[PDB]
Amino acid sequence: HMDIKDMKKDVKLFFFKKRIIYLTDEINKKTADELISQLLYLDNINHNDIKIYINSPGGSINEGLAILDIFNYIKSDIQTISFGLVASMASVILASGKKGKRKSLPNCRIMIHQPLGNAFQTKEILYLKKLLYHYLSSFTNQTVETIEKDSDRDYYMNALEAKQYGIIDEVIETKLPHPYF
Amino acid sequence: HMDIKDMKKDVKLFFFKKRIIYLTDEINKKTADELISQLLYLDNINHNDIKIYINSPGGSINEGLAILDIFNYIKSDIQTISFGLVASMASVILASGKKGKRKSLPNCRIMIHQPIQTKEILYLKKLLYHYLSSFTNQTVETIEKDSDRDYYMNALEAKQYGIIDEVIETKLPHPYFN
Amino acid sequence: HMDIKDMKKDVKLFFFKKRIIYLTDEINKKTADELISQLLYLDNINHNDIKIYINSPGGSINEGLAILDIFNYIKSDIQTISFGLVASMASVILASGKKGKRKSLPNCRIMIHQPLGNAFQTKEILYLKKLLYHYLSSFTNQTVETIEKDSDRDYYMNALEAKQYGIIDEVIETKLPHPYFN
Amino acid sequence: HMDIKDMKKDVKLFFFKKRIIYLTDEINKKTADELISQLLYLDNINHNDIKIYINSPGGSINEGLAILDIFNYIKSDIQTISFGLVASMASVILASGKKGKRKSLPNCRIMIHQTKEILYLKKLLYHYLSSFTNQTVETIEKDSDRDYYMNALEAKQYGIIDEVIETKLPHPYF
Amino acid sequence: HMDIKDMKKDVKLFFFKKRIIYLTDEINKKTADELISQLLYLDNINHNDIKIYINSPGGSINEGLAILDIFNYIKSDIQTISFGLVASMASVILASGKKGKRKSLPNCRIMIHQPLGNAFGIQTKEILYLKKLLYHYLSSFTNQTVETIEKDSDRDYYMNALEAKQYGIIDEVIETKLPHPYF
Amino acid sequence: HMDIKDMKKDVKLFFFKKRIIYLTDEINKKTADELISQLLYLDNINHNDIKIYINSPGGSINEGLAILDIFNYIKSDIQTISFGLVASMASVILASGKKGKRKSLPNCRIMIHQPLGNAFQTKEILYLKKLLYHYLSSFTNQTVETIEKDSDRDYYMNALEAKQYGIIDEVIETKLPHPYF
Amino acid sequence: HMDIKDMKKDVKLFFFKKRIIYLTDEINKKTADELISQLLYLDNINHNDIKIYINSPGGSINEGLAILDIFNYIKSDIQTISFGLVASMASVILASGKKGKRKSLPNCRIMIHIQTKEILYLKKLLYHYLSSFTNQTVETIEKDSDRDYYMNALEAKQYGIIDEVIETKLPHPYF
Amino acid sequence: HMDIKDMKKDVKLFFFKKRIIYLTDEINKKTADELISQLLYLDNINHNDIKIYINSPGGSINEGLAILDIFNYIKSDIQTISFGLVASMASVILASGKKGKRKSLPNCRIMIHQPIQTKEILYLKKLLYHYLSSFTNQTVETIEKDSDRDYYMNALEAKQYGIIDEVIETKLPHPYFN
Amino acid sequence: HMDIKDMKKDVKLFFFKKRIIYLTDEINKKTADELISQLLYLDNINHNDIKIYINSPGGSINEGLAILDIFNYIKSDIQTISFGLVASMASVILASGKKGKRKSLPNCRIMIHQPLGNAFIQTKEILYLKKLLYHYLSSFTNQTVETIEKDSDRDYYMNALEAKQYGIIDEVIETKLPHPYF
Amino acid sequence: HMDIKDMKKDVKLFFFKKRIIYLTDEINKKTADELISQLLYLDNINHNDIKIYINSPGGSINEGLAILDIFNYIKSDIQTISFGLVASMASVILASGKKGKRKSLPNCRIMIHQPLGNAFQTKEILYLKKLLYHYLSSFTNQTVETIEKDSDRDYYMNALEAKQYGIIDEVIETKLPHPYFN
Amino acid sequence: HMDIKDMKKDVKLFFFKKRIIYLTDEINKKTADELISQLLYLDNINHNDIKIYINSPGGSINEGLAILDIFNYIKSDIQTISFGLVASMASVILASGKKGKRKSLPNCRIMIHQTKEILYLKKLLYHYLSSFTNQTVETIEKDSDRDYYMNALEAKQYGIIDEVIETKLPHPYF
Repeated sequence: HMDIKDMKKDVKLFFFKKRIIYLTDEINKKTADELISQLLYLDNINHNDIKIYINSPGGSINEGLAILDIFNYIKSDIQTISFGLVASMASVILASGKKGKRKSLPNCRIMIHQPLGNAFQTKEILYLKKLLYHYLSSFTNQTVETIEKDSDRDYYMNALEAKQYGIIDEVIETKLPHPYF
Repeated sequence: HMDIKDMKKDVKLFFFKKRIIYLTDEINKKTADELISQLLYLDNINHNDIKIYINSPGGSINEGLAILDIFNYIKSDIQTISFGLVASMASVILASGKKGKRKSLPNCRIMIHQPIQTKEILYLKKLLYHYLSSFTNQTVETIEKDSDRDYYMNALEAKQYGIIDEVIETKLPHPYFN
Repeated sequence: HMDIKDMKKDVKLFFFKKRIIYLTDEINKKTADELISQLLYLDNINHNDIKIYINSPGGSINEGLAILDIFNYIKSDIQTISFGLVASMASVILASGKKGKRKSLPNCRIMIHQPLGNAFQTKEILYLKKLLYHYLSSFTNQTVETIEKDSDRDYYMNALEAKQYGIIDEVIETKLPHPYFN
Repeated sequence: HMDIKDMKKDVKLFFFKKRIIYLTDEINKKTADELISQLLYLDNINHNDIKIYINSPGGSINEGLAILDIFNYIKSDIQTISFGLVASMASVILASGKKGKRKSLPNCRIMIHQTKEILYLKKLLYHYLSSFTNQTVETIEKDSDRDYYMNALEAKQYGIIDEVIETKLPHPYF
Repeated sequence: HMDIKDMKKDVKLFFFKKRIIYLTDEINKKTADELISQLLYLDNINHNDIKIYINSPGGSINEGLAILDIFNYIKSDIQTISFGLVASMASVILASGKKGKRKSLPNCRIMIHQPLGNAFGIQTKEILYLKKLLYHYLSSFTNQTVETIEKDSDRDYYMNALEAKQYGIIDEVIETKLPHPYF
Repeated sequence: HMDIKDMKKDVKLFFFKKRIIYLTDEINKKTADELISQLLYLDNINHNDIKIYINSPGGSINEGLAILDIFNYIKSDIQTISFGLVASMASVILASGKKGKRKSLPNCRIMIHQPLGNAFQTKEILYLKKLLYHYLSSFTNQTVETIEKDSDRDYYMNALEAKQYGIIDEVIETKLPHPYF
Repeated sequence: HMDIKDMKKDVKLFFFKKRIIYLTDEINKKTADELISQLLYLDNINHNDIKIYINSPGGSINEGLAILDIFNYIKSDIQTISFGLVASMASVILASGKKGKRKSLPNCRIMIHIQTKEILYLKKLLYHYLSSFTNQTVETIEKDSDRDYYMNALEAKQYGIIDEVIETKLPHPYF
Repeated sequence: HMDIKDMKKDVKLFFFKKRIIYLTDEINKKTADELISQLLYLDNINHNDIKIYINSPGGSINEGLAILDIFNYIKSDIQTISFGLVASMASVILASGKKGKRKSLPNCRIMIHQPIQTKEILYLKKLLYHYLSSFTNQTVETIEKDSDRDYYMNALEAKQYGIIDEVIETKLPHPYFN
Repeated sequence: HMDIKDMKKDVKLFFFKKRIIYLTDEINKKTADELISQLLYLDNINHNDIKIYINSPGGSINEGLAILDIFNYIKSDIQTISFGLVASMASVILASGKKGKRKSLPNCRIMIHQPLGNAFIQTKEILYLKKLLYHYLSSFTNQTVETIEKDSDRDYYMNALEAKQYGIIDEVIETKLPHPYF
Repeated sequence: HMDIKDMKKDVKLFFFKKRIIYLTDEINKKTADELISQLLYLDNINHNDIKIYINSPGGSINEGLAILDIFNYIKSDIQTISFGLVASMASVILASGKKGKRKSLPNCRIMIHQPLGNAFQTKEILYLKKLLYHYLSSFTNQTVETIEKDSDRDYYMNALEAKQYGIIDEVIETKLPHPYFN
Repeated sequence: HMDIKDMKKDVKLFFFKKRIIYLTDEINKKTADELISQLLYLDNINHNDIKIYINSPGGSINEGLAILDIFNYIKSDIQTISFGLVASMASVILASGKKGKRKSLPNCRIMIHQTKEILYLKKLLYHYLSSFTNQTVETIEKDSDRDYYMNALEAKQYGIIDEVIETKLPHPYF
């Protein structure tokens, strides 16, 4: 069978019912609101693992830290899997997945900086970036100086580099080998 | 049971039925009107606690005070829980929650600073300070002073300030809290 | 029992079936038409009291006066409760509720003038404002001279001042006292 | 029982099934077409009275005359009731209602007001208003050129309506 | 019996099921396509008379001539009734109704020219060709000569119901409870 | 001779130096400002008559009354001559010319109402119109009721009707007779 | 010699000092005001003839009549010469020229074709003037004014709009 | 002599040289900057009286006060003459003219009513009332009261109010004055 | 000696005083008016040959015919020289030049149709003008009306040489650079 | 003697030749460039005092600091006089005038913060603000902590408060006393 | 005597005649063309030093290299002086000034920062900056990727300028 009346909304619903969520879009008020509702909704059903595919350029750091709070508030473990492009807050969210369950497909590009811009209060923007660096630091074991330096120079990592960095635990093996691994 | 057909509207509906509302947008005519209708509706069902998640930059003082009135017009207690960013009118609403049931997530950022006859805009601001004053046990002088200096507080600072009663514990410690 | 499939339309419908309407938007062609349809529909069901929550800056005096006509045309008595901000025709509609049944929440700000502007023919605009003052006069017992004077100076009233003015019968007391009341 | 699953569309439908229509919009191609369909539809169910609440600033004269043609094409009597503002073409339609069944709420305000074609239609429009009100074509012409609003009572005395619906609220000027 | 669920779609649907169609929009690609679909659909059910109310300023002559082709392609006869304003191809369609079954309400204004403009959309020679052809078809429907038709069109000639009948566009003017001041 | 370097500005200057001004445009702040400066400038040279051709739809009543004040403040007499279309404040200005010196070309259309609109404070708009009616009343000998009624009905007058009304003193005779005179 | 500084402003100025004006624009408030200024100015210098080339689609009827008055108010004769395209109010101005001195070039195209009661009054008035300028009946003027009719230079002469068709080194295919 | 080449710029220049300036536009950064420069320039030439024709709806309070300062910084006296419409900041400037030399044409309409940190907007308004108060000899209370009720005065009323010293006589009597 | 004050206006003025004009822009009201005033001005100085460089896509046919009228009105002969792109009315103007004095540069492109669009809508009038433009070109090139029209309908582009053989120009100006197809 | 042909440009020029400049516009690329050109030009003529009237909300701190550099680079001493409103870099430029020569008209409003917004790279914006505070600190004798605190709360000062703050040396007394001064 | 009849255009002209130019705008087609004409013009009068005040955010690399080509085509020495902000292409131009004659005001902020073509130009640009500063192409590459501003003194130590013009105002961080 395949009880589906819609080819978009019903497909996402199918995965949602299997505890699989997609964070494949810019992080903003609306996006973080939907994701938070969903996480809370699922954690209410049971405390089994939740899988979140991540392909986002990031966005608002405030919204990301809100998502990060919910991530660590619910009981269910969260395994993160990235693909496409992941940046800033999206990378920190990727890195906060349950240790050992943070993965990434081969061609994913991962970066610390924000490709959408520092804009989504001068001192507040800095405080949030510094804070973001601290969380990434605790998730990757890298020092804050390193994280900051790498963010300032717009450092782009491949899946393997992200793993060596400490952002993910393993690079998912595919039928297609990566030319530089 | 998993009686969900839509993944956005239906999820919110599910929480609404469990007396949980999300005030995660700007406060204006439309938004205030939806919340009050929802509050009055929930209070008509029964008088159990109503939970309100707050993530808002603020908005209309007039609409904010209308929400404040409805908060205190209904029988059910309202527990406020902030996350993300809460400012101006949204902070007062967070603080106006049931004493002892006002909470906040670790990384939330809370700001007082606020700012159409001129005489009215000031009367409303002075009135806001008084309410925030009785909610936090801070003098009106202090409130006004802190409101003029665009300053963000972390969750713990907001608690010490009297805006919330406790910081929700998380599996992730805050680098600046304990 | 929560038999709702929507969080907006259905909530308003739930209240509509309990004879409760929300006049919480600018008074214009579209809103006046909807409110009038609703009042006539409810008065067709039965003639029990109808409650109308009001939070509006007003708008078009013509449409406002049309609502006033339907208001006084139906058999059902009307209870008016204001919150937020109420002005111009909204205030008049508020003041037209059944005597003893006109209420207001503590923080409501009430005014006679039009905050959205006198622009929803000069002589006709004047004619409607003067007529509005007359109706408010008969609802509050204030003289038309007073009403107009207060309107021209953009006078804002708190709930208690509105009661003393004669616009409402009482200020609903809540769990939160007002800094300048009693 | 209030079996309406909507507060805007369903309320209008409830009245439509009770032969009640609302003409509270500018008179244009779309609204004329809609109204005409509705009138023709009701007249096809039976020929009982049809009530039309009017509150419109007017609009297309051509589309107004079509509505006028349909008013007098159906067998059902049409009773017009105005509230709010009624002007130009909308006033003629209010006036064209079944004699003796044209009413208005107390605070309603009523106003009467290619190149050779635009004038031909105005002239013709004056004649219709004339027969509806018993005022001479000259008086209509004159009163329409000076943009002037009438109150409900004045509209009755003019011959546009037959009666002013009384309400619990007396009009200060009547 | 009023089993209607809306005051717009369902009302038109109720008339459609009764072989009644409305041509109250401009004649363009979209509206011509719908009308044609509807005509072909009805004629597929049975071949009884199809009634079409017309209140249109016309539009595209190509789309107009297309509707005309469909008109004479189907077996069902078509009685046309005009009201409001009818022009160009709309007038021609009105005139192509079953002889003896072409009507018009009293206040309708009928003209030959295009009030929306001939550039409705410039291929000059083709525009002229489509108009001359339009004139010929109208000529064969009203018995007027192509010369008269063209002259009248070029001078933005507006006719009243009666003048339209005398011209040969409609067969009769429907009597109404309200007599026309100039009839 | 004909010392002219420009075919627009220099032509107006030529007339200005002969005490001839043109009020052939909408009456607004800028327009009234230029006209007032000019009148004051000329009255400073000498007190000989000033001729003002008027072809204006009017505009701001406030600005018109300002012009009207200056008109009656300078010592020089002002003869007004209209052509084209003259309305509202433009008509009042036309009518305030020195009695016996107010003229109009044959095809000029004259009206009291405003073809540009009452907009250029409800009670203030009425006060200004009422005031305008009073000035026109004193310039034409017509009553204020008449003026107001004629303004309300958008009354358009021909040159001869304007003279009978009392707005102008004479219709300038041209080589072309008017079909209705 | 040639003392012109630029090929636009100064060329028109040169012709202007020779009492030659170009009315090759649309007729509106600004255009009429300028033309009226220029006519009054030229007539103030002396009263010799003033030549006006016309190539205009027309425009405001009020401003057109204002020009008409100024035409008959000044003492100088005005010989109108059309070319390109002349329509409506511009055609009336063309025909309003001094009888016998109204001309047109070979290929010029000529065509006769805000309260309601006013716009009507102005058209009627326009017909009467055009009528007395062409000796055509008021009915004819109106009839032709409704059928968007274009006339060649010769037809305009026969109609009474112009007095003669300027001859040129190039014969007209239909003349 | 008639040394005029332009009919707009040159006419104003002629009056400027005769110490006559036209403040017939809105009061803003650009306008205030032109007037002050002009005033300082005229005062540098000599100290004879400077005449200023005023027809303005008002504008920036900050720029208005800057003009008020320059008015009182220069040695030359400034006589203000209003015509058309004068409101808000423009009325204060008219009233700030040299006592005894403040005039107005018959049909001029004068309005007090005025109305970007909120606290500042009020400080400026209160300050304006004081200045207008000393210029008119009206109490600050009266000024503020009349400013709240959008009310236009005629030339004579403005004189009785203390804004101007006299109404310029004209060959045309005002239907409501004598 | 070069006593110029600017590289644009004065350079054109220099040529103007030498009876040389540039018709290097779209033909419209403004352009026709300027060219016409210039032709009349030069013809007023004397009757010597007037040279006109042409590089225009054409434009309004009316304005073009007006220019053509002035061309044959003035007494001075006019020699046309084209370069770049010449189309529609611009081409006819090129062909109307003094027989034997119509020249063109090698790389010039010439067409009869309108590249800017036949819509510089009175249909019959537009067709009357197009047809009226053909005869004139016909008389200028000896080509028949059918040929001119046929070639105009198929947006036909000619090179300098083909233009001469067509009868639009008398000779192709020789240059230090030979054309790859001549 | 009034040898002026213009009422704007020439008035400013008359003052420029008397070593008086007007910094009365938002501080941006264009205005800073012009002011800098002017200062260098004047200091090239001679080294007498230069007077600068200031009425500006400030703008770009980079450009403002550039003006500050040129200010202190030239030999000529600079007298600064403020009126209207002065903020951010404008205030600093005001405070940088020759000690004892920094004046202000009575009604001037002076502030440290940027009324046009901190938006003329985060760390660089912070770096420039901190640097601005330092310069103002050395010009007023206030501590950098104080300056920043006052800036963060959008502190507005009247002329007298500005003098006591150390931004100006004296409040010019005019014919009109200030309601809250002495 | 101050014989300037304008306060903006004439002031610039006065300096131009004293061989002083201002490059205080974005580097684009128009500004490059203007500057190049000015440089070529001055070099044609004589070959004395030409001073160029620089305060620009940068711009077109192609137009920057053209200016660079012209800098080294003329015989006159070009002394560069920066103030305000100097970035990217504008920094290279500042650096390309005559060795020993490149200066900067105390508060100046200096920053170094088709598809295959855009990269080819950046690489080439790094080499030029390298020879001008004595920093290896690697250091330029690295320092340009991390968007970082230098103060006047740091710019000198980097090799972009030769000296920091001293003023009556000391810099708090020097």
